[PDB]
Amino acid sequence: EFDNVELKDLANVLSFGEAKLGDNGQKFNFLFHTASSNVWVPSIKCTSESCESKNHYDSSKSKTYEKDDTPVKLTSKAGTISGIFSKDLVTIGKLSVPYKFIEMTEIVGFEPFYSESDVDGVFGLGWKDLSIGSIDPYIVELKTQNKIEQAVYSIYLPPENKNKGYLTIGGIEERFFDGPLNYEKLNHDLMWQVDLDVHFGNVSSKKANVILDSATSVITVPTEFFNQFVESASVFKVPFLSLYVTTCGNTKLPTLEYRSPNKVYTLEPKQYLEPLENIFSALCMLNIVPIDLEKNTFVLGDPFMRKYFTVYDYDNHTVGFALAKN
Amino acid sequence: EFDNVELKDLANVLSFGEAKLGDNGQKFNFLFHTASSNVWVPSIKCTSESCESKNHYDSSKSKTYEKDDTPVKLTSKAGTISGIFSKDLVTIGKLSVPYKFIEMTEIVGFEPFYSESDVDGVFGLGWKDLSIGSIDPYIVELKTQNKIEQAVYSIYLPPENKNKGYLTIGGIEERFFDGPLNYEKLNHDLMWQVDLDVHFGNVSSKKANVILDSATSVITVPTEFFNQFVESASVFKVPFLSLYVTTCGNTKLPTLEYRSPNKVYTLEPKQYLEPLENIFSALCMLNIVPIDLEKNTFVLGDPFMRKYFTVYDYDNHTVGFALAKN
Ligand SMILES: Cc1cccc(C)c1OCC(=O)N[C@@H](Cc1ccccc1)[C@H](O)C(=O)N1CSC(C)(C)[C@H]1C(=O)N[C@H]1c2ccccc2C[C@H]1O
Ligand SMILES: Cc1cccc(C)c1OCC(=O)N[C@@H](Cc1ccccc1)[C@H](O)C(=O)N1CSC(C)(C)[C@H]1C(=O)N[C@H]1c2ccccc2C[C@H]1O
Repeated sequence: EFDNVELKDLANVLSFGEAKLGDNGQKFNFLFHTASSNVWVPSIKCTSESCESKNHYDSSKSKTYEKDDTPVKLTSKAGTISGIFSKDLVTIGKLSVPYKFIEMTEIVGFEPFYSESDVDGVFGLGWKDLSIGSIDPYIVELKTQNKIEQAVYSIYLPPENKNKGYLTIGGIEERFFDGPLNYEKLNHDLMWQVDLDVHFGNVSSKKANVILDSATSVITVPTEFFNQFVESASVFKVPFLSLYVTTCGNTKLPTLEYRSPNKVYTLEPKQYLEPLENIFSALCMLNIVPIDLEKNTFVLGDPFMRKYFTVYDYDNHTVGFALAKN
Repeated sequence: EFDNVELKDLANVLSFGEAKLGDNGQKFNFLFHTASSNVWVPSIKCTSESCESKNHYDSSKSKTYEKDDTPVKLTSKAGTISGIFSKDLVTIGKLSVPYKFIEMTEIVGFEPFYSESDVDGVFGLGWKDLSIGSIDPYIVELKTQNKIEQAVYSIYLPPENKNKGYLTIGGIEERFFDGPLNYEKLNHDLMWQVDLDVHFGNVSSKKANVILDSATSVITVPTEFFNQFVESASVFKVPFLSLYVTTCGNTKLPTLEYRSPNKVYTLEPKQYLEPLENIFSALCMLNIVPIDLEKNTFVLGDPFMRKYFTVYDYDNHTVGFALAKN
């Protein structure tokens, strides 16, 4: 069949899994991130309080380590992180190829996400042009090395939450989905991003840049677009910190439509609302958030990926969509 | 009368206010923090993305600047921040005295709190032994310079939320409170901290170290203590991110008792629960959080300070409590 990796759930984002580095197979907990293109791991030299309880990579204990040592210093407001490049075996299931990754020397910030969960680093699965160092993506490298037949991968997330998810490499596994598998052309080879027309209420946006992101637990929508949606949709702002809140059985809330020239992709209130209560419960949390990334940009996260099984095809520069089984 | 400063509300913590540095009176938004003992401000040399939209301090533009230049580098997992000491005029209302503060050269992390709100830095109002540099507290310096009669200050927070609060320096303003003003001995001259016996349900902790902290929007309780409290109190854990949730009219939840050898300080469910709904609302958010600071340590934040007007007396090493008016 095809190679798997169980996706474990953490802060309501379902895309953490295990991969292994080195000839001695050091394990690491990773965020598999379709919206970035490098793999990051804590080095043994990392003297940051944050690295202290994570897994480290020791180049001196793997026979297949190749020195690189190009420095890197990624810095946002959120935190700073710096280290060096190394080449070694990177392994998922039966799949192994020398890959260049970043040994993290110093990491500050990204709290509390980082130190509190048990993720060690992130494993990007985006496009070459989005990487530091301009490095062919792992799956693409797997293909070049005649280890898999197609540079393709899929993410399955269970319609019924509680369960585990799967990242599959090198083929489409028929068991995960129902009906036909629709493809859409990428508008850029950066992130996995596609042109769609998006209608919410009577509020709509044509030729929107919509991005598939596993690291997101939520549905993203431009600020202007979100305000129109909520205004006269009987959704209520309240909080200490955002939300927002509505009735679970609210027959006012619309279906979310993402239309391509072939197929329309829909999200029912049932799939973008979250139960707040255990005693009750008529009361629900709206999984749609106002976020401005880039002129006209929507993010599809877990809520969407939990309905739709998604196929990421490096060979054809397309994204596949199907209704998820189980 | 006595010198004021309006407390502005930000992320449901009500203790942001304005003070001025230099002879040219450069304004800054400050977190007035009773649990720390330095004043921090963004320098003009700060090249961090985070400083970009804050107010800066320019020593070259104030006639009363005195060079110091002792370096500082405070570093947690949360973020890193580094700068140098300067002496200049620090002004709140009619009150002005040369004070040593920290010009921040570099600041990474503390996201998203910092860059998203409009606070520039923090103005500590704790005890000497808690500072970097071992520097007499601002109000204590104000006294030494014969600018105020007692090194004392008070924090008033409106019972009814929406309104503004006040930090008052050098006297007790009778209008803010009702009834008698009770004093408690500090157990240490570090933070404003006091020995009390704390009873929640039948769950209780004797000779607890309880800390007054304005920067906290919440009531803090040791983990073991919190678990006992919630177990069989019909409070429910649910979330993406904590909470917890209960009925607003829940006649099970106990009164919170903080007893000293003279006076018992109480918190009713009404004062430690927060409405989640606007349509409805029977449904409430519990403002008490499990946090382990130090063996037997409780934090009293806004929910408590909104009932009790609090006096901070440097001269007598005491904390005053009274039922807040208005
Ligand atoms: C943390 C880290 C460790 C090792 C190595 C790297 C590169 C790391 O990333 C630092 C960084 O610059 N991350 C970028 C994303 C990025 C990574 C790599 C290259 C380019 C960009 C961004 O600032 C960021 O944190 N984002 C962007 S969107 C997002 C809200 C999903 C979030 C995220 O990653 N995670 C979210 C999440 C996921 C699960 C649970 C909770 C949360 C909260 C939130 O933080
Ligand atoms: C932020 C900053 C800017 C400039 C300069 C300085 C010194 C700054 O302080 C960073 C720091 O080391 N803060 C220390 C306190 C401190 C300050 C100075 C010297 C020594 C210790 C502490 O660990 C801390 O962040 N705490 C203690 S408990 C807490 C969770 C309330 C939190 C806090 O402050 N704020 C919370 C809050 C409040 C409102 C809204 C959101 C949030 C999230 C959370 O961060």
